[PDB]
Amino acid sequence: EVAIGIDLGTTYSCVGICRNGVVDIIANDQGNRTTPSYVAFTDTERLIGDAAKNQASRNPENTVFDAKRLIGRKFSETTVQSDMKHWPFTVKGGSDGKPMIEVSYQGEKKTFHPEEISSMVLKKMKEVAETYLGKPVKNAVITVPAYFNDSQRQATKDAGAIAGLNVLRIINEPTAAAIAYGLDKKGKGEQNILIFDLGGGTFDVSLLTLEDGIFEVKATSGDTHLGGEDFDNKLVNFCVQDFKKKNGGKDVSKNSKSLRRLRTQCEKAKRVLSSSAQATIEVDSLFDGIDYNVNITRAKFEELCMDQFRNTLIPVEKVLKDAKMDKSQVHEIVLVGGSTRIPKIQQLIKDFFNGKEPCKAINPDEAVAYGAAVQAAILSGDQSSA
Ligand SMILES: Nc1ncnc2c1ncn2[C@@H]1O[C@H](COP(=O)(O)OP(N)(=O)O)[C@@H](O)[C@H]1O
Ligand SMILES: [Cl-]
Ligand SMILES: [Cl-]
Repeated sequence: EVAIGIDLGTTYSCVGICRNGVVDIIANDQGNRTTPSYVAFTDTERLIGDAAKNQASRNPENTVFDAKRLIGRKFSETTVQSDMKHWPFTVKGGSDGKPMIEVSYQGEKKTFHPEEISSMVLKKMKEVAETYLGKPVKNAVITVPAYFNDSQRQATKDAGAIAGLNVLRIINEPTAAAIAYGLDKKGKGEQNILIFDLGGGTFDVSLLTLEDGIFEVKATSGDTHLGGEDFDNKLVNFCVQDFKKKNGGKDVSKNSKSLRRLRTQCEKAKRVLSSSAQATIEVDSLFDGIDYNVNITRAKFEELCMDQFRNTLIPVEKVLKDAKMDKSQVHEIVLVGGSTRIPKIQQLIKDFFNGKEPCKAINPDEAVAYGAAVQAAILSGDQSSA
């Protein structure tokens, strides 16, 4: 009977439930409404979510993330060759051509397929919902990017089955975000919807059309390597150079642990800058026992990221061109992904659409799970959201 909606994200995952026409996004054990898509293996335990992300800098080799970049892919694919430079964990090709993620767990070498790693994240989201409901959950709707091919969709479904979920349906992330805002119901005539999704690792722009409760993905574009982690890297690179000028040319980038600790504080300051004009980046005993401290204004962060922020409009122009439509024909602009909280990004999109206010009432990192939860309730026979 009970069906949940799960956004299985590249960096963060989110679970929601739609009951009595309303959607609850469920907080995990730490009170977090989203959970890192991380799995770590130690000498004693298997950690998932917050606990896995929290010890990533201390156990880089055995902390797995980005399994969504590998799911349903052949190891020989050029995207795997390119992405693997970003991973401290080992990935090798099996005899069937499938990627095998290699870690040490309890002093033993273990290998996992990407869908096994994703099944552990899905199982954690299932348990987050179960703790909240006080009852077992079997049914789920899971979302995937619109560009996911048959192999990536099937492997995501398999990850659900391994997690103990009966996958009612795999639906597109941009469509789930549009469903969250009731744009399928409120719009009787044709509606052109632009989904602007900027997360932690990827940027997806999708142009949808909705005529008579039916959504069609007309055009998609974006950048699979543009997200919040790239804005954090702009702050990291600046701090590395700032440390050099302060401490006689000493180079923090030569120590990978120093970089990881600096990156963690850079991402925190970045979040603060979405609601304050300034933030402090502080790392005690960063490199060579030297303490590091710097103040970053929102203007300086905007300057370091200026080109990356402005270039988010290029895939917007591309989808409009592919769909053969003018920006004036877009009825709604939906902001999805945690990076859409950046004020400069919101301003750039608004100005591009000639002052049109984007739909951002739903927490942008929750809108996909929210829509998946609505769809899961509908597929279970509950018409209360409609
Ligand atoms: N307040 C905030 N301002 C700027 N960036 C923010 C933010 N809150 C979250 N983020 C960013 O959102 C990214 C994760 O977005 P999310 O939509 O949850 O993840 P995902 N798996 O879909 O990529 C991270 O880079 C994080 O720093
Ligand atoms: Cl339900
Ligand atoms: Cl409840």
